[PDB]
Formats: sequence, C-alpha cells, structure tokens
Amino acid sequence: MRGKIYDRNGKVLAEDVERYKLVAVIDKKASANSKKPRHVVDKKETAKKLSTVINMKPEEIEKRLSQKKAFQIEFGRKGTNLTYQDKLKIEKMNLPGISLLPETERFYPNGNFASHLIGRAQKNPDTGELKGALGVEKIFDSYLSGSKGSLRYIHDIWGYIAPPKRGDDVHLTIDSNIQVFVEEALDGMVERYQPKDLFAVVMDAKTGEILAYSQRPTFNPETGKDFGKKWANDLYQNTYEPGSTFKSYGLAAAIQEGAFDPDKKYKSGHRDIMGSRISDWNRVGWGEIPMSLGFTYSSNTLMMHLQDLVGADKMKSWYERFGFGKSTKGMFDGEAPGQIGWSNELQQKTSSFGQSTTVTPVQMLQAQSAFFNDGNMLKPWFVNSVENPVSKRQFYKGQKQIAGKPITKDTAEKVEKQLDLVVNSKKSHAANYRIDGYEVEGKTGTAQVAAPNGGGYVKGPNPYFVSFMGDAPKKNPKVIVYAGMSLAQKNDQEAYELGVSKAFKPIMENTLKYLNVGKSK
Repeated sequence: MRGKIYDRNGKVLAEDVERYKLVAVIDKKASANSKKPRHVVDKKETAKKLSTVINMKPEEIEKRLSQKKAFQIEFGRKGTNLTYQDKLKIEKMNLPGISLLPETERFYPNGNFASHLIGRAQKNPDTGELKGALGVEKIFDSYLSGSKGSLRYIHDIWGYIAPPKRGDDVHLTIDSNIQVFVEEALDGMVERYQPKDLFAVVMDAKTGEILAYSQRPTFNPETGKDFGKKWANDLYQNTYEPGSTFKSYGLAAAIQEGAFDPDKKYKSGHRDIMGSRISDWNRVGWGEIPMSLGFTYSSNTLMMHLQDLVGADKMKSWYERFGFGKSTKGMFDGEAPGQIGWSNELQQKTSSFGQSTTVTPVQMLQAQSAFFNDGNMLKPWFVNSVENPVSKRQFYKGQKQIAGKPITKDTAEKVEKQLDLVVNSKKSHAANYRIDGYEVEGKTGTAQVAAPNGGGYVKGPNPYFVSFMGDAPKKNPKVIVYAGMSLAQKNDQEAYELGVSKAFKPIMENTLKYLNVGKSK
C-alpha cells in the first residue's frame, strides 16, 4: 500500500484501492490437459453473459474472443478499473477462460479537488508501482511509498532524512467543506469569463494554514484528464505582476516612514517617468485629493508620490522586508522566488502599483498576514503532518512560524483602516465585494499581464489580471481570501468592472457561515 493523503478532519483526499481487470483465455491449448475447459468454448454465449458489464456489446465482445491468434486478450480501458461488485457478478457466471486479475489503483474520492496541490500518482504497468508526478504525491513520494526502504528524503526540503510494507500518511491543512465552496465558485468564473488562468486560496488569518486552494485550468487526478498541460501550481510555482493588491505594502512602508497622512492632499493625474506618461487608471486623475481617497480609488500616482517621499533605496529594502524576491520556504517543490523590479526608475515606480515586480500568490498571503498579527508575517503552510499510522511516528509536524515583523502594530492598524475604506467607504470603487450581514475589507487588484517569452504586455480590450486580497470579519478577521483571474476571454468588460468579486463573495460568505461566525443583519 502507498500511504493516504488526508485533510485536516482526516477525510481521505487520496488512497489505494484494489480494482480488477478482465482477461479471457481464448485458445484450446489451455483445455488440452484438463477435463474442465480453461478456454472460452462458446464465444457467442459467453459474450452475451459478459454484456452485463461496461460496454455491453455482445458483437464487440465476440469479435475480440475471435481476435488474432493470441492465448489471452484484454478489453482496452473499459476492461480495467472494474469494482468488486462488477467482479463477483462475472465470477458467479463461472464462464470458461474468463478471469479477473487484481490491480491496485490510486483513488481520489472527490476527483477534481485541490488537484494542483494534492497532485497525482502514475502507475508502472509492469510492477504496478505508483510514483507521484506532481503535488503532495511527488513531494512526499518516499514517505507515502510503502516499497523501497532505501533512504527516505523530502524532495527539495533539505533535512527530514529518516532511513507487506504499508506507507506513511500525509495530513493537509485543507478543509474539504471549504475547498468545495472554492471549487464551485471557480467553476462559476470559468463558465462566466473563461480566463486563461485563475486561482483562489483561503488562509487562516491567525495561523497561516491553507484551508482551501484550487486553480484553473487544473486537471482531474483520478482520470488523468488534462494532466501535464499547466504543470505549475499557481499558489507556489507561478509568478505574477500582482497589481493594485501590492500597494498595501507600499502604503504600510510609507505609514511607518511617516510619509503617508490620510488627510494630506497630493496631485493625482499623471507622472512623466523615463519619458512615459504613467497615469491613474482613469488617465485624468481626480485633481488634488487626500491620500486616503487615493488608496480607496487605487491611485497609481499616490504610490509613485509616496515612493519619492520615502526614497527608492529605502522602499527596495521595505519590499525585501515583506519577503518579496525570496521563497516563503513552504513545503511545496520548486517554489518560485519572484524578483523585485528595480533595475531603473521606471521598474521602481511601476512596482509601487504592482508591475515589473513578480510574486507567488503565497508571498502575498505572507505579507498581508502582517496587518492582522500586529506586524508579524506568518509563514503559510499546507502540510499538517507526515506520520505512519501503525507506529503513529510523526516524521514532520507543521506549525505556525513567523517569517518576519517588518512593521509596528500601530502601522498595521492604520493599513487595516485604509482596507476597510477600500470596500466600505462612501466613495468606494469596490462595493461589489460587499456581503450581506458580514463586514468585509481588502484591496482591488487590476494589472496588465506580460507577453510570456519576450515582447512587452498582452494587448486586447481588457487584457488584465484582476485580483482581490480580502479578509473578514474586518479588523479581527478569521480568514484571508486571495482570488486572481488572468485574461478573461468572455465577459472581458464585466471582468475589468466587477473583478473576482463574483468568486470572493460566495467563498468568503460560505467559509464564515461554516466557521459559525455571527451575521449582524
């Protein structure tokens, strides 16, 4: 047995099962040393009796019993992965030459479910040996695998090298109930906007536990549907120019450095940098306004203004101190570090509002956490324990760590106030993320997308990556929800206007409802 992959409530996400394969001996040579024939005598009548399972076409079953001049025959994919009920029925029939060989197959009960995180195990036809090829299944292959007994090693995680054999179980921080809300909501987005890429993550605000995560396009682990298109896990391996989501950190930096004042006015509109008219999102601005409104209205100028006030060399340090351009050191394989765009003044200024600079969605979760844990960035973790369930030996146990405290408690509270405005201001550009009976806050995140291999940015009507980095209930939140959609292909206007609001509202509402947080109607 390969070990199981459980969720945080010990519901099975992956396991081994025994399923059966249909073989028929069709050659008289078998029956040439026996009274009782070990070969299909009546091809016709055996075929009709067999036509109670799978492709029940007696003609096609007969054709294959007549086939070639081979000793045995199999029945493609339809003659494999047959249940124990499917077997007992064909064994009662007691047909001559018909048998069912047991093969162990890797079963994912929910099918397409956190498919890019859990991952998928492939089988060696020869030995029937399962080897994980992506996600948990690849990372913890050795621990899960009941076979070998060489040295046990964790894929990229230097350390944890421990030296009829069952395997070790891997428990995740996932909560199937929540992971549902996400999977449904994401399906909702693919129907509506059919984006080229999409993801959502739920994190415990207080722990850094990943409660739920899917992406699109994903694959189905059970079937191998679409497996090996997008290899990259969005949350851990994929880099983004994150957009307005990333102002939150630029803001904090300023607040602390003393350069930001909610009431102090600044000139909104444009800023000619390196001979480029970098402008607010409405191209004109709103003239002289308070910096509080600028954040509520996602002003690119404000961020550029604040960069000037604080200073470049000082801000690069700030972005570094929020853990950008550096791995989260999470338990996933080949995690992406990203890079802070600072090679020149353009990169620098654009960065302020979240372009040039590249992030993992997790780098961002880490950073946003600080605003709710008194300035402390929580390391996000999805792996709860690796532990053989015979012995109960915990090989790895996960826990809340602290990746840094780049800001004061005070600073954090002020950033929170500004996020509360972004959503619940009178002049809010983002009341589309509001929810009945629950108090929400967060940051809207419209952003251009790079041309994969060279060129500049992707062109189109609305060629945008839209995100939102929300958390509820506001001030003392239980969960963070970060959703992102890249290059909607349908409704590409509604995309620019609503953003990921149509995904965030359901996920958050259902999650809070499920964690039994009270609704002040």
